[PDB]
Parts: sequence; structure tokens; C-alpha cells
Amino acid sequence: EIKDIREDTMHAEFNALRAQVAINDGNPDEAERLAKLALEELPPGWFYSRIVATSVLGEVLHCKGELTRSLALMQQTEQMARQHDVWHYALWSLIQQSEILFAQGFLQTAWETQEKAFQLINEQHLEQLPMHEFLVRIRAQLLWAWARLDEAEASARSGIEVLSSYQPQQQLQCLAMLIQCSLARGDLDNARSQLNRLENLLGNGKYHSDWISNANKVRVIYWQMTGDKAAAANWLRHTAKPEFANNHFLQGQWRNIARAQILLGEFEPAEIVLEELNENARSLRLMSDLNRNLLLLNQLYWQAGRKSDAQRVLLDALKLANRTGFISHFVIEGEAMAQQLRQLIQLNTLPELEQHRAQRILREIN
Amino acid sequence: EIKDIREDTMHAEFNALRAQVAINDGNPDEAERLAKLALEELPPGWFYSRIVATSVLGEVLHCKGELTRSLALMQQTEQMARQHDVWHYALWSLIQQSEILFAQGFLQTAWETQEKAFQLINEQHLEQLPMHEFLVRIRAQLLWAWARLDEAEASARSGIEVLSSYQPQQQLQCLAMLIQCSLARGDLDNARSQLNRLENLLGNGKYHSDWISNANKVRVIYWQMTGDKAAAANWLRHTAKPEFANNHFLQGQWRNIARAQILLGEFEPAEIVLEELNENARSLRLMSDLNRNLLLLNQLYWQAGRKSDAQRVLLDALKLANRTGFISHFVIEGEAMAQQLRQLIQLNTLPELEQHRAQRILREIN
Repeated sequence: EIKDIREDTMHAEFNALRAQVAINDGNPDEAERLAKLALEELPPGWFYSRIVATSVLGEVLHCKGELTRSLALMQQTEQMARQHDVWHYALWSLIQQSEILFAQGFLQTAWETQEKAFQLINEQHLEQLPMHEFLVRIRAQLLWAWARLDEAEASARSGIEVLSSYQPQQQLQCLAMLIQCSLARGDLDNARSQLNRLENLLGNGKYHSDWISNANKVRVIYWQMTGDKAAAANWLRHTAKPEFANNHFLQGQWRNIARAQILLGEFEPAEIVLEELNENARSLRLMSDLNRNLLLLNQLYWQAGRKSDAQRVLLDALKLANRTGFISHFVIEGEAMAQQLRQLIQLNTLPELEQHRAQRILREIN
Repeated sequence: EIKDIREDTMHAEFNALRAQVAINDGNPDEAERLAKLALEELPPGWFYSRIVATSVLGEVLHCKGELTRSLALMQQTEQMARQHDVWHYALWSLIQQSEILFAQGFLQTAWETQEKAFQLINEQHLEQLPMHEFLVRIRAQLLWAWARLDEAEASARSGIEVLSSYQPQQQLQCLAMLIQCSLARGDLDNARSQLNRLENLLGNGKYHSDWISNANKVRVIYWQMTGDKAAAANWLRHTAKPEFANNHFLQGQWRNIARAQILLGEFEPAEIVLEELNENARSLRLMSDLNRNLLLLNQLYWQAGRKSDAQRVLLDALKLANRTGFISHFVIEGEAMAQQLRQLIQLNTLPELEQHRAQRILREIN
């Protein structure tokens, strides 16, 4: 166990990269163990592995839901990366920072953070690089929330162009975003055509669970919009159902499950799912998740004929949107949402902000 | 060299399948050698390998341009396959028969042959099977020639659906057909969007030369329609230029080369190419190739300002279309074609049939 100190330090660098692969493979505990072991043995000078290990710990804390500490580590990573011209880690850091901000419902701050990433890309000529697609994809997500659909679509298409030299499977998420735009527009013909491509890609690759849940998100919304109970039921029977267990990274997949359950009239289990997701969202101040969940609860109560409950949560959702800025999440609920909003607007009792958003949404829908 | 006769016959069956793989790999001489060796040693009873070897010889003769004899072998193959319920070889035979008929300019007969294939598919419940895509693709090609674009597009989309479970690369040819439809409609926005997908597929697979030439066919037409000399020149510099050498299977790629040359003002070499292709087309009575080549010659003369030559070959092309039934091949030539046809129609000297087709084409273009 005696070697040149050089070899010991090189082994520590290997540990940092082993940690990076571990978190990528969905093994945060091993990633944390390895990243810590690396940092304990990396002296000044061996800057690259230190950037990687610090970045990995940021990802680990993000996974754990320790968002404030995660952001601090992402910031540390960004600064070190900039200091050493390690542009890919500086850009990856900014992308992750936006992700947390968006989840917290701070969309303007997320936009500004994405803007810093675009600035970095422009300054260092990083346009043709793959990570550029991730940035335009999250920019599209934000534009979509704000109902700037033409811009969101253009952002998603720029992502597809960035990855034009890679296998078609790499476009899965930007394609899902294109479909998400078609769904918000009520352009079901285009959504269906795009979904044909999405489903073909899904059947031709082994993807990360989060990619699959994102793709399934738009498939389930399309099935809801077309009353495709058969497709939703078959999907639900075979989809992954990892125990939620207060894991915020599983909010998306469980919303897909709840949406399918609601479409199928399985109101009881869906309400239990959504209440559990909301406990988690409130505990971590994930206002975006909360806003999405309240809209699904509204759909559940509405379809179940529970008028009072439906109205109560719709008012909560509209109020919460004063902070999240969400518009399109309401729009995809179509006629059911339009009827409810027309009713609220006609009563003349909504506060000015909510009244204005209700009117905007009703316009997007009509 | 003494073995159970059973082993000798099994080796003969292997030779038949080795011949099938050889022709698929573009080695007709070896395929012919092996298929003949197999048939010489296959007794009655060993029907499957005999169907394969006979089918292979049909493909070999097709390659050699001995179309009449090739059709006879395809017919023999179809009958034997039907006799033994070997549906895939009966369907493959009918597809090949149509291919020859279409090349000969007998489009109605090709349609009828395709119809027999659809009948077989319906009777034997072969709808979900992969070969169904090849049939709907050649049906789309025929519908496209006749300018039944909505039908052609639907046929191509049914092909894409048939292959939905396979890798996206398998849809290359039906996607090229969708683009071909968009080009005939003058719907360049959709053509460009579809071409983005086509080019991504082209950069992500090792394909047969004929698949590549078919995909490039629509890319070059799009570049011509958008005046993209840069793209055409780069493509031309790097594309395959196998010596034509009186090989009718190379008509398509050389037309792509000539079309690019014409767009780039390289009239002299393009005229030499087209004249050589026409010698081959006339020698084998390939009226469809002749009709396509005459239209490219028309474009060449027109762009070169050789009015008399342009008119002469356009009149020849219109006359030939009385037999081929081609419409869309004229339509994709757009404004240049429209101007020329308006001039011909206004002179009031065209025979009734050609006048009627000229008017139809001018309508498709406007």
C-alpha cells in the first residue's frame, strides 16, 4: 500500500470521476462516499478532479432535497470551473442551478440564470456543443410555463438541431417538449404525429427513468385529451411505480400515474397520491410541483363531481400562480378548466391578479 | 467427400441461402453461381431452398437488365411459393414484379400487380408484417407519379406505422416519400422539417447505396427548389460516382448527379450523363427512366438558355407521358415548367392528349 504520492493523487482523481459516473447511474450514496474520499485526498493543483467532486456533491444534495446547500455547492463549482476555464462544468452548474430555481417556483430567477448560461456559451463559443441542447430545453420549459409557445417551440427545435449529428434517440426530450407545445395549442393532429415519433423512439432505446417519465407525461396528457382510457390503462398497468417515499425527484412520475388514474375514474388512489406529493412539495417549498399537483387535484374533484373541492383547489392554484407565473398548466385542462374559469369570472369575486390570469387562460383555451 | 445424401442436400439448401445473402449484399455474380449450384442438387421435396434459389435467380436477371426473363422467374417463384404456403416469397415476388413493370412504364399493370399483393396480404393476414411497408412504399411511388398526393402520403405513413416497432432508421425510404409528396405540393416548410429528420437518419446508419440515392434524390430536388448551390456542390463533391457502365440500377444516382450539376451550371457534363442514361433506358425500354431523364434534359436546356432544345425535349416528355402517365415529375420543375407549358398551351398546337396533360400540370403547379 505504498506508492508514489503521484499515484495516490491519481487514484483520488479516479474516485472523483467514479463518483460522477455513480450519480449519473442513479447511485447518490456511492457518489457521495466517493466524492468525499476524493476531496480529502486532492491537493491544490489537482483542480479538475476537485471541480468534478464538488459538482458531484452538488448533484447529491439536489437528489436529497437539500436545495439550499445544493445551490451553494453548485455556485462553488461554477466559480472553480470559471477560474480554470473548465467551461463544460461551469455551464452544467448553471443548468442545474436553474433546475432548482424552477422547481422552487422562482421562474424569473431561473430565466436570469439561464441567461448567464447563454452569455457563457456566447463568450466561449460553445454553441455547437451538446450541453447547449439541455439549456435550450429548460429555457423551453420555462417559456412553456409562461405560455410563450412559439418561443418554446423554437427553443426545442434549436435543441434538436444542436443534436442533429447524434442518434435520433438523443432528441427524445426536445421532441417531448414539441409535443407539450402542440398540446397547449390544442393542435392534436400535430401532437399525434409527433407522438408517433416519440413512441417509436421510446421503443428503441434503454433510457433513464426521468426521460421516460417526461415522455410519458405528454403521452398521458394526450390520452386524457382524446379520452383514450384504453391506452392509459395499459400504460398504467405496466409503468414503473417506485415508492414515492418523500423523494421529490419522483413527483413527475407519480403525477403521470395520478393523471392516468383520474382519467380512469380511480379517484380514491389518485387523491392519496396527490396529497402525498403535496406534503413533500410543501416541505421543500417546491411551488412548481405544488401548482401542478393542485391542478391535477382540481381535475380529480371536477371529474368526480365534487364541485366545492374543485373550486377550492382551483382558487388555491390561481393564487399560487401569482408566484409561479404558470399559465400553460391551466390551459391544457381545456374545456373543464374553461367552464370553471368562466364560472369564477362571472361571479365577480376573484381578486384582481387571479381574475387577470383566469381571463388570460380562458383566452389561451378558446 | 462422402457423406449422407441428406448432408449433401442440406449443403445445397445452404448454397441457396448463401446465394440469397449474396444478392442482398450486392454480389449478383456470386448469387447466380450459388443459386445454380443449389438447384442442380435440390430434389423434389426440398421445396423451400428451391423457392429461394429460383427467387434469387430472378433478382440476378433483374440486376442484369434481362427483365423479360427476370419476370418469368419471378412468376415461377410466386407459383411455387403459393403452392407451399410460403407467403413471404410470394409477396416479395409480387413486389419485384411491380418494380420491373413500373420501370418499364407500365404503371397500370404495376398497380394491378400491387393489388394482387394487397389481396394476398388480406387473405393470409400479413398486415403487421414488415414487407407490407415495401408494398405501400411502391404503391405510394405509383400514386405520386399520378399526382394522387394525399393517397401517396397516406400510403407512406402506413409504411411508417408498419415499422413503428423497429429502429427509426428503417423508415428512411417512407420518410423520403413523405418529403417527395411535400415537394410536389410546393410545401417547402414541411419538406424542410421532414428533411431535418431524413438527414439525421442518414448520418446515423450504414445504408445500402440505393437507399442513400433515394434519400439524396429528394435532398437535391429540395436544394434545386431553394437555390441551395452550396449544399448541392458539397454533396456532389462527396457523393458516390460508380461508373454507370450500362447499369440501369444506377440511373437514379446519376440523375441526382446530373440534377446537381445542372443547378450548378455544369451543363456540359450533365448533358453527357443524361445522354448516356437515355441510351441505356432506350435499350431496355425503361420508359419511366426515359421520362425522368428527358425532364432533367429539359431543365438543363432551359437553364442554359437553349430554347429550341428545351422545347423539343419537353414535347418528347409530354408525348412519352401519354404512356407512362407521369404528372408529378413535371410538377416539381415549378415555375420553369409552368412558363414553358403556358407558352405551349398558348400556341394552340399541342395534340389533345399532351394539351390536356400540360393543363393538368400547370394546375398542379399553380
